[PDB]
Amino acid sequence: CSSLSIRTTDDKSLFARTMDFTMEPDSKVIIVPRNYGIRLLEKENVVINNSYAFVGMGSTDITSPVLYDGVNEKGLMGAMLYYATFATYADEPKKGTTGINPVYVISQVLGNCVTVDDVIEKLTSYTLLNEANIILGFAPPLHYTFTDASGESIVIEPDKTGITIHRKTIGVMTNSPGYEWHQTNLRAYIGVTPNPPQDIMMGDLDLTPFGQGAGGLGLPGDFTPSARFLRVAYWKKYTEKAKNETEGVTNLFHILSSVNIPKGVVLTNEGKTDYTIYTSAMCAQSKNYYFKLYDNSRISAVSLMAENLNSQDLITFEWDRKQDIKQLNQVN
Amino acid sequence: CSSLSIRTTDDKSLFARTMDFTMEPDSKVIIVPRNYGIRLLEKENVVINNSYAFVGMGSTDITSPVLYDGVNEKGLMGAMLYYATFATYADEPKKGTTGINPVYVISQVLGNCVTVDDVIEKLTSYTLLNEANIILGFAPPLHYTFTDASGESIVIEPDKTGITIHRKTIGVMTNSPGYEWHQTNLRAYIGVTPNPPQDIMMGDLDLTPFGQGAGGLGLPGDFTPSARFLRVAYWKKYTEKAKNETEGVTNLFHILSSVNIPKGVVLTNEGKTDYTIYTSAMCAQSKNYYFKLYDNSRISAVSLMAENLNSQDLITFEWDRKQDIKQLNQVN
Amino acid sequence: CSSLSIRTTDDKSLFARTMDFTMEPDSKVIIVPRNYGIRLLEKENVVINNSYAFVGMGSTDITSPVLYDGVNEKGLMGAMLYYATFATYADEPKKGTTGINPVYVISQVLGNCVTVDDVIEKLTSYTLLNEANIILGFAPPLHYTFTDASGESIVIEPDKTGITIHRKTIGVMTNSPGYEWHQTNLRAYIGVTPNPPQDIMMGDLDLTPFGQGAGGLGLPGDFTPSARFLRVAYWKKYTEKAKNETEGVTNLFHILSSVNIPKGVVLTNEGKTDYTIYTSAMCAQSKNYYFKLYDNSRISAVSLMAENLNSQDLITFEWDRKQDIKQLNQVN
Amino acid sequence: CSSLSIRTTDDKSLFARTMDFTMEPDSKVIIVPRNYGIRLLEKENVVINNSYAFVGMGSTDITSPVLYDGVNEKGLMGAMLYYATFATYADEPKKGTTGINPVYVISQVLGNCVTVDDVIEKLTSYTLLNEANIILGFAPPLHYTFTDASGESIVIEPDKTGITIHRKTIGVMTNSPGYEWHQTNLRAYIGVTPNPPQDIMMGDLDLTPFGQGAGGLGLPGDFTPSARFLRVAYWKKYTEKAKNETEGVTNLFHILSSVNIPKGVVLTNEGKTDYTIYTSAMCAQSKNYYFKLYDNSRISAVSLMAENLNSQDLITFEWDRKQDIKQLNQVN
Repeated sequence: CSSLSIRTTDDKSLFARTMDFTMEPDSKVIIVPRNYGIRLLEKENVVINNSYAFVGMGSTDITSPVLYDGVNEKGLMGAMLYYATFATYADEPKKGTTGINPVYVISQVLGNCVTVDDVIEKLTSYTLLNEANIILGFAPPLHYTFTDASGESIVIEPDKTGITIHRKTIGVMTNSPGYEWHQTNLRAYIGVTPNPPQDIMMGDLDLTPFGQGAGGLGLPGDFTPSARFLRVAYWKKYTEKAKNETEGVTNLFHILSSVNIPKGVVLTNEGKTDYTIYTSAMCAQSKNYYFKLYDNSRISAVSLMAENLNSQDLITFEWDRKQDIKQLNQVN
Repeated sequence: CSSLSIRTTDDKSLFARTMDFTMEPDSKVIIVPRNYGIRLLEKENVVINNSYAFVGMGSTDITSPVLYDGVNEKGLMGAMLYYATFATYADEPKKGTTGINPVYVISQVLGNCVTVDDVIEKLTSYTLLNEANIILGFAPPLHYTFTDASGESIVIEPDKTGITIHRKTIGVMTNSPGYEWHQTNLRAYIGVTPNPPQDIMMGDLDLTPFGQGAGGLGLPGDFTPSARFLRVAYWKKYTEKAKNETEGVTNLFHILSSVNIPKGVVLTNEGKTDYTIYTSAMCAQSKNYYFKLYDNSRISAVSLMAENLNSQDLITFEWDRKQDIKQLNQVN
Repeated sequence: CSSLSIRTTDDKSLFARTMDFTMEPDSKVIIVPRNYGIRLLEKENVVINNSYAFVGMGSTDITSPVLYDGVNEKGLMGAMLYYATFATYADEPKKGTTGINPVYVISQVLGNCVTVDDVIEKLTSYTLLNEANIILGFAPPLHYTFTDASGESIVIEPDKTGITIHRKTIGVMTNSPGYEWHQTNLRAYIGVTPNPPQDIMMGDLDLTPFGQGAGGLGLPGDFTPSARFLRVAYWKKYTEKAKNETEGVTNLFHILSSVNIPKGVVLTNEGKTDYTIYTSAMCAQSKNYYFKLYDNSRISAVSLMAENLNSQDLITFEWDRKQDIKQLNQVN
Repeated sequence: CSSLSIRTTDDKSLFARTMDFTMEPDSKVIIVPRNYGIRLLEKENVVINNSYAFVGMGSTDITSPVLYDGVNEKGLMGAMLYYATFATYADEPKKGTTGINPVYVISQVLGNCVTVDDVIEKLTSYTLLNEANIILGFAPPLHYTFTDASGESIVIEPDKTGITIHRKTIGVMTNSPGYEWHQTNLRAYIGVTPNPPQDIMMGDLDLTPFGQGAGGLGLPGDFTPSARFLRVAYWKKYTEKAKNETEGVTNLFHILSSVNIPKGVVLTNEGKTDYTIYTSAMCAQSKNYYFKLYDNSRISAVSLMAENLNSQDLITFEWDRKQDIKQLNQVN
């Protein structure tokens, strides 16, 4: 998975992510209403009451709705992404803290926080535990990112020595390794720019580029997390600034198209295909949720505020998994 | 520009291209009917009457429609891509050849040829002339690619020494340098694969990948013509086979997404942005023309056979430069 | 700079390093004898009594003999390499410690310790000071590395958090950034091997590598600290094992030939050229010290055990800076 | 194998090469005197009288001496390098020409030619043939390079379509593919320079290089024919100009250290180690022949003009394959 957040020229904040995985667990956009209540653990029945409503992609087939990403009624946006070989969860809660399943952190944070400071507060009172789940069969190695309505972004990583928190980040996150490693890794590639190198001479040979794009020499094109991070990071820097929210979604999807994995190009050791199942964006100010699927290139939008936020039911919207082609003339 | 041709399990031939440029000329999807008549040169008041009807993206700013790509009523597909520093044209035609403006090649070929052999046979009796056009002010350096209903692709490059013909290519083409150069360059990247490398040990240290995608280490991520040829070539080899026409349109666009350029990340040395204006796809068997725009991610389709192929005028369809978002709710 | 330890088949531990710099400080191979006495600070006359004698490369033109690297009578070797932008020093000594000019660390350590555990313990009671020197005009940002005769290497880093020590490393060290970052960076390159990739097909094309060596696709070839690290680490792993001390030295120099910088290929921001001034090697069990210059590819050896270790004078050998070519038949 | 020529400030022409192979056949430096007689075919008994005397590395196992590289008394210098999967030979001589074994091309040219234009004329009356030889069992795939005293370089390549000659090349050559593929490949790596990239900001982050040598970002480090060509071509352009012959030799061996292959790091698909057996250098004006070996870092020189060039027998020098270490203190 890959993600970033941009800030538009009309002071809107947006967050976007791609979901790469080897299977498609039953998913849909979930609107969770105020006061529905999210569990902390699958084996413990304590349920926290959520103050805020929120919208995002998630699963509704374990006790509480698990969200993969989403936006608040207060503008907090967040996502949980893979963090293989680095995520380490405790076996029993730390003293004075309550246990929490890694899969419920986005739901809980989105339901009760407004700010990145608040997120820092809340996770400080919990202990990510090694509790499994029936949708996967185990507690997945995760790391999380949040961006409030102001634009500030944080990265929370469950490291071996504990919860590591990164503040005022560049607003880019993919998978392992840790955030500090990738941020340092940026320094190796500051030569990657949009501008062409100067033509040089070898003897009497005048050497010139083949076309355009030669300033990018050095950028890796593979789909590892390190290469995905650099491409999102450098294309975030140099892509034109969005002037409004719809441009923001457009530009964000254009940036994530460089890290979009077609089916068949990346296989795991188990021989399974890891591909970009869906791509989504969200705007803090408007609280609109946008998504496109591997099979459908047309963007769909759901508005949080338009629903009844005191509903007693989860409001869900189904994936339209057909290429939504516009026929200009009665096409076969 | 990036382009490739794919074959479905359905026995369908599809061709797709990205249009990368620094300016957007007024372009539309044009249906030119039979016996419409296409010029050879802008200076000569002579038109050649065309036997076949065809659909594609082009311009109507000069005397005859200039098509950038398209499909004819017999299933021949083709496109003109940039070939900077290599395209070489003449001032006067070679004896026994007629002169042709480089910008009219697709229009003339689509209107009168059925097969890749006809293309080769017909281009042989012309000399690409140095005639400028009102739209850009000079004769663009171009190379051409064609794919017929059998799925055979050729490449035509107006080189220094003359027109070079490449029969039976791998169905991939970008920009300079010559096709043969790119085909040889493929051999250096043979180890770019979907599968992950085996873990290795260094002393007492276990070295394992950071996540997935490690098999592709070595592939370039810049937007030079040579890097883009590689990404389209290798992702074409490893993307799952398309089962039918619509899945083929979808896979083509996924492959081409890795060579999609966002506004700003590539600049000419005069500071102009070179981005992907549109992405198009065509099917030889159904004669459907599909496209999506920089600003609109939803695919639009035009059917060539639904129109009156004997019509006396051009049938044109205009661009919808607005993100065609589906509201699942009342979204703002 | 670049360094690496290695272990022979005859149970020997050798160490080697390169010295890359923009200028040549008057240097020679200084032997320092038992109880000679080394300062700690330049603006402070306290001298500690070395109990051991050691050889290495160094300068003499400040109060005590500053050693760049070297071995001793107990088999301890180590080197000081650059660490730009990370190296942080204190202004006054941590209460319980004593100030030491960064440049005297090897001298001090080399004269008094026998093991990597000893070196930690010794360093434990010190506080690297910001005391400049007359040779450069400031205190160089540095990081240190030691290998004992057992074969264990350790990296010592004056980090902003404070001294960071890495025990049992892979025996590779280069410049910035920290040791952990480079060690993590190695996991992204595990596919870089000696073996060739399998041939593949694209359509009808058979694609074979051009010649040998296609297994290393992905390894960078630039002279940055990150790339030199990988090249040395991977080449250290796959280079055949040394059967003896002199086969060890030869192998060490073959590995460092991939990180050897000719004059002029690397320029600093000021305009100075950064090249490999010299390349040294050492054996812990024989205490032999080998080296070659940028202008002399012949290796010169110097034994510590032939010299009178109890002298009260610095036994120094000078550089033969002329290409030592062996004529087989007599001319110029 | 990697090769290059260089001009000094002294007005001298030097040529150097690495010999990369999987076995070391019995090899020695050989002087072949005037009028000695060299065969064309190993099976046919026509010998050609050589007008000139020449030195170089080679073998005496088959009938005439076979030279891998060398310099003649008129300053012509040259070498035969591997051209796997491209070199195509004939079974029968084209009419009007004589058949010549591919392994005798250096000896025949050095013995009878002065100028690069002479070489071209000579070669026009021969037809390279598919005759094997006893040391290998088959005719090795090969391509050739020559530089005369004036410093003009040429590349000769026996391609499927006929003998391809390249005039006034950049004076760099390795293995496959063909010279024009490599020359065009240079244009993709034009941004590889000695200078560092400008620092950048990513939001609040100040992004800066780790150390030096960041301007080389994008240059490969593997030992394939194409990467070796890039490093030699680019390090040749930026390395300081050689002032005299001794600098020339030193400079040539520094450049070739970036393409020097330690044993074990490159394996063939048959498990054989491919490494750099010897590195040689030559000067057209002085006619000195210099070389170093895998196991011997010291340069040995042989002077052609210090011998009786009218001698009736070959004059040969054996490799001293012992590390020639200069003991400075009666070391062990």
